[PDB]
Amino acid sequence: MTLYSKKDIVQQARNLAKMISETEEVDFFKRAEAQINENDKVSTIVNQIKALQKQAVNLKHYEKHEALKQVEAKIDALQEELEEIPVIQEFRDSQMEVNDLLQLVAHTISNQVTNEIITSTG
Amino acid sequence: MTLYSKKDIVQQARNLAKMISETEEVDFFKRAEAQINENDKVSTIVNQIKALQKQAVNLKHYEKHEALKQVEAKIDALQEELEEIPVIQEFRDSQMEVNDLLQLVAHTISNQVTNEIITSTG
Ligand SMILES: [Cl-]
Ligand SMILES: [Cl-]
Repeated sequence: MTLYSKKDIVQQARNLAKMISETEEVDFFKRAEAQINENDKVSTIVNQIKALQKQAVNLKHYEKHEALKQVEAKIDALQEELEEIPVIQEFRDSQMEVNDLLQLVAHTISNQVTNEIITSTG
Repeated sequence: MTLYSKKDIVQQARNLAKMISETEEVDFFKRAEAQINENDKVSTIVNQIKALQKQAVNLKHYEKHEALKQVEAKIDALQEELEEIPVIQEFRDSQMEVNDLLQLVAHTISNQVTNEIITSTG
């Protein structure tokens, strides 16, 4: 008889989220994230970036656009460097596993809902 | 002890999908879709569009690009007309309710997974 309400759907979505939080994928992400916070080269580059971001806000505000563009290029060069660090590559692989899982859930749900609608139209 | 596997997550995602299929939102979509298939003006416009789409493939293949562009404009004019029909507006409102529900589920899951990761980093 009774149709599920949106509160019922959302409550079960929070149950699914808690199960996703207890996966090897989210486990690997948590472990990969803890390693980046213990890497000296990561520390150095993030701190250079943060100092530059500080100069960038100043330069934007005084309309020193040429100097701003040099600062933004240097931020882009440091961001590129960060991505080459193997603890950062491992963290990116772990982020991709979590995002791939959420995407598989959404697609699974979307496809099955669409399927059940199509079969109902007869 | 044991972490959920991706099969476990996906099986529960299919359980969530079946609950979404038994909502007032999906109920309204199914009822709104059945009405469009019983509307004479919808029938007439969809059949004009389909005939034009047939001419369009021909004209594209012979590289009659000027005539193709007239045919594509007429398809666009008929598509606009379809959207003004109140059974089509009702169907669009119902499609938006279903899509809004799936989006609320994905965001609910995404936010809660992110939240639980942030709280774990301490
Ligand atoms: Cl399917
Ligand atoms: Cl939150």
